[PDB]
Amino acid sequence: GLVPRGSHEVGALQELVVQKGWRLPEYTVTQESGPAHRKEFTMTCRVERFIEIGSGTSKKLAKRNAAAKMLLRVHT
RNA sequence: CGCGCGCGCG
RNA sequence: CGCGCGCGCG
Repeated sequence: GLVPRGSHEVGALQELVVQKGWRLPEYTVTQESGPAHRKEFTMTCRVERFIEIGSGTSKKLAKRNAAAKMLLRVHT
């Protein structure tokens, strides 16, 4: 849904996992639905033992929502 | 963030 | 004309 205004989800996760001594997350598009004029995307984020998904009206939004979810997973 | 070219839509 | 997608660049 929403990421905090002016926060950098993908870069923050990348920087966090580097400091935990983990390899960089892997992002893959794992779903696309709807017509070409109202598309929705799902990105999967994988790092260490975790797998979290994010979705959005664009791939960039989907990926940012995937990173946010992963940040929540790793920090909690 | 902004722009070009190409594609698909509406 | 927009939303999106691909490529590319600042």
